Amino acid sequence: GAYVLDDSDGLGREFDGIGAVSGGGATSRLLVNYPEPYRSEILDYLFKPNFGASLHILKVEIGGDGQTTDGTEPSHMHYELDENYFRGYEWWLMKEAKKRNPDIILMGLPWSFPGWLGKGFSWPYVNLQLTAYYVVRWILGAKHYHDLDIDYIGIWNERPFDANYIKELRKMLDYQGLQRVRIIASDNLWEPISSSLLLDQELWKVVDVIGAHYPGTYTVWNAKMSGKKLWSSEDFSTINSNVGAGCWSRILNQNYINGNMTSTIAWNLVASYYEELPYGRSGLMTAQEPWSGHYVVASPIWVSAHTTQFTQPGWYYLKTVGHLEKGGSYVALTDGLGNLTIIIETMSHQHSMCIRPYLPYYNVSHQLATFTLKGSLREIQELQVWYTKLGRLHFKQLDTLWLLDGSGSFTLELEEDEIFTLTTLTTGRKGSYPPPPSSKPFPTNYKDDFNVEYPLFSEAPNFADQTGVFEYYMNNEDREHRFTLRQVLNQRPITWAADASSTISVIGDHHWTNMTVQCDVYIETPRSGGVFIAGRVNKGGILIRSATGVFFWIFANGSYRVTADLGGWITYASGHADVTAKRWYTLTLGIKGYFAFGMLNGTILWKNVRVKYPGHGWAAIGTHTFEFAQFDNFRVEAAR
Ligand SMILES: *[C@@H]1O[C@H](CO)[C@@H](O[C@@H]2O[C@H](CO)[C@@H](O)[C@H](O)[C@H]2NC(C)=O)[C@H](O)[C@H]1NC(C)=O
Ligand SMILES: *[C@@H]1O[C@H](CO)[C@@H](O[C@@H]2O[C@H](CO)[C@@H](O)[C@H](O)[C@H]2NC(C)=O)[C@H](O)[C@H]1NC(C)=O
Ligand SMILES: *[C@@H]1O[C@H](CO)[C@@H](O[C@@H]2O[C@H](CO)[C@@H](O)[C@H](O)[C@H]2NC(C)=O)[C@H](O)[C@H]1NC(C)=O
Ligand SMILES: *[C@@H]1O[C@H](CO)[C@@H](O)[C@H](O)[C@H]1NC(C)=O
Ligand SMILES: OC[C@H]1O[C@@H](O)[C@H](O)[C@@H](O)[C@H]1O
Ligand SMILES: [Ca+2]
Repeated sequence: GAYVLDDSDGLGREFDGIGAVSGGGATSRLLVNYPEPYRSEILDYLFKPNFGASLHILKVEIGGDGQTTDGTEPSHMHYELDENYFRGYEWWLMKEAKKRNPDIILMGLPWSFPGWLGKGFSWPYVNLQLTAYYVVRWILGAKHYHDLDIDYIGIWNERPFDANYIKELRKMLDYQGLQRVRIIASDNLWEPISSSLLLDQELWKVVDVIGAHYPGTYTVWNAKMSGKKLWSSEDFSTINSNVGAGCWSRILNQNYINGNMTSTIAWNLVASYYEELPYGRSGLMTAQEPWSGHYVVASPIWVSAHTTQFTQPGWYYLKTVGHLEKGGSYVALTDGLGNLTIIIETMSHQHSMCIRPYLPYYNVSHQLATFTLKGSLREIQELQVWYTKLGRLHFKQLDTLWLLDGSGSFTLELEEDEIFTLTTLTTGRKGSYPPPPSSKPFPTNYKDDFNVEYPLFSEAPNFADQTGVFEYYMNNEDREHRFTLRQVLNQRPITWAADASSTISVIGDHHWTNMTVQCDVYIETPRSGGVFIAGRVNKGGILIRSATGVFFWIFANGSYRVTADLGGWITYASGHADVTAKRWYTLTLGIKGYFAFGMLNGTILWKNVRVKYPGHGWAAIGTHTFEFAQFDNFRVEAAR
């Protein structure tokens, strides 16, 4: 009926910020090649203060060369003795975020690791000092090459922690002058990290934040007892429809109310990956068409604004937060400087389901709520008002509220699926850019000759690696193939996902069904080496081992094979071919209806081979195992 807001008995917990994840894996892949001004506009909707999502926190994957949900991300150390701090796109992203908001909080976390760290095993805890050296290199590089201060470092995403590793990581950080870097653990469930902190004083000292994933707004007794900051260090992961926006709205409030969690971080930041990859369109907004420039400022962007534009890390929650009599919730925060922000949501069960976990039904119905400002809040006469209605009206500023009658009280009519932000702050703004170009399919005629002498990014645009890692490569000693694309992994990573046994990068339009793919290929490994080109590739990401399609393989022992699957269990055709290592060949693969054909150097190798139909999927290139190979003059023409 009447809800009292008051700071007289003191304050709740310190608010640490709202953020999002870029990574786990290759979620920002297609953002980098957006033409201006659209690329920069997207970044503004995400990071510019008092504009759009105005994020307080950016968490990135520390690429480990393994598949990590929608692709692989390149490591700074592919091999022992290798160091390169300019691969991939996380450095660029962190810098773009920092330019817009210098006070943004930066976090890094590994999902996979390069295989060499395992010293023979697929395990990162074989040599604790070596693994810690690898991670700390990344942090130092962020500073030395990009002027980035990494604020938080994690352990091993959704995988076991080793208490001794965590201790060694703290030692190593301090030893390299990174005492300011804080450690969050263990990016999994509340246990066993929470109980481990109670049983081990030395571990307790080195862990600054307990970060749990998909907690369903709740925590556990051992975590409260630890006295540590508690973050939902990964949450959301729901399609950015109105339903997704409701889920985000509800957990933003209730993670603190129900679970004492003072930060929530959404996976993922922006859906810049092919939608038919796992968890498609599960970012705060959508930018999956760099070829057209089309992007969508999705609902969760404005849901974010309701908190992020009106709070900052370092504000405090009030003791006075809770649930509404007839459903929904309210939180309230101050800055200690007389400001006050009040965030109210009334998300109905049917329009706010997250994918993890699914909540049993709860009722929400029309209600009236009366708020009274006791303590030092009483001295406030006036509030700005922001309003959103999901279903749709977004981040609409309403008429200022006045409490001049000395009552220190006000009342609201609340329906379902609504958010209200009531704040003293005047700085609010629904940021706006002109609409971007209409959506368009991937170009039905496409080519890349990779002839770029000084590329801005380490890989050609639109190629999304799903196992292995592909990079621009310059070979001066050859004039006919001076600039190519090269697969650079020579051993399987310490994997997070189930990476394929063959490397593969996909590109184009998953809807494609009739297509002709061509590429010059070059096998580097004598006797045992092999490469392929492919069409109708129907799965990737964490499901990359499941991929079917039409795969045209050639091998350095003078053979070829046509398969239905990436795993090569199912044969469409096979035979001999004049193919050896260290020689350039042109491969052509044509697929139409029930039939396919393959060419070697313009000459037919196999023809009218029956394949499964109907079928559809991307084009692709790859290598038989984790082995060096080069590709050049890529072409695809397709019909959707
Ligand atoms: C964690 O938050 C919970 C609320 O989700 C706090 O638990 C109590 O909440 C009830 C209402 O649900 C209040 O009446 C009590 O005052 C709260 N307990 C106490 C001790 O104040 C709990 O306080 C929080 N735990 C912390 C801050 O460690
Ligand atoms: C509300 O928050 C604003 C934002 O910080 C406060 O305004 C700042 O106040 C500090 C010192 O109090 C000044 O140094 C800054 O120049 C102010 N900035 C702006 C943009 O005003 C403000 O004090 C808070 N309280 C009220 C009542 O507005
Ligand atoms: C892909 O190619 C197949 C094979 O020709 C096309 O299927 C044929 O389409 C014609 C005219 O549309 C029909 O008369 C045939 O009966 C179809 N054949 C089969 C086996 O279905 C298909 O339409 C093409 N698809 C695209 C998107 O271009
Ligand atoms: C929800 O609550 C309202 C009012 O309390 C009631 O009229 C309605 O029947 C309830 N709906 C369900 C599904 O329980
Ligand atoms: O919900 C999808 C997400 O699930 C998490 O377990 C993981 O950390 C993310 O990379 C992504 O896969
Ligand atoms: Ca070239």
